Amino acid sequence: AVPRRVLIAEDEALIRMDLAEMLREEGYEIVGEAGDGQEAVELAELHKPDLVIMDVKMPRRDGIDAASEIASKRIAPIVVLTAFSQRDLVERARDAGAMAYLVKPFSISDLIPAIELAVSRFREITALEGEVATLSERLETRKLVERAKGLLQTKHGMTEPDAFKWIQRAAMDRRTTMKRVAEVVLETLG
Repeated sequence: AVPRRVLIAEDEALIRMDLAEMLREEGYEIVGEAGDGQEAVELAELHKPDLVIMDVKMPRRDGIDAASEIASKRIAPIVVLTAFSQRDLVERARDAGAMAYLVKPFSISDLIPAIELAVSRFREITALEGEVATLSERLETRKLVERAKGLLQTKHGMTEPDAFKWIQRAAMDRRTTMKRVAEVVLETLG
């Protein structure tokens, strides 16, 4: 169901400790703590966690590079911790697969929505991997779904996770595909 087992990767000890504590308080199990980007990739492969939370900057292998590598394996949702002014590094990097950023400094009230966003985007990737037969169709189906999400967000006031969930639940209930639901959202709202 929802993620419980979490790998964290952060070289600053205080952020690491505070993040681990937040997560334990909200019922997560910490299954690893990496302090560099190479260990992060290795542990994600070893332990196959339910969730990865990693800094945008890491020793050895930077967090964005490591995050992109983990994303490409479709192991888990990823939250990338970043200063506000470095958010574009993560924008320029979901080119690689599904992640969300979380601006530091952060509290639990900030972390929980970032996890929800990362989980939603992961579920969208895995749903499209499973539902769409070919890669070329899949790329364009993703773009269509993203447009439909955006319209549901702006026109109906939904969050991004709630917009994707709408599309998924509609497709399931109508016994059709996300592609067809998204196409109709575009027709109606676009």
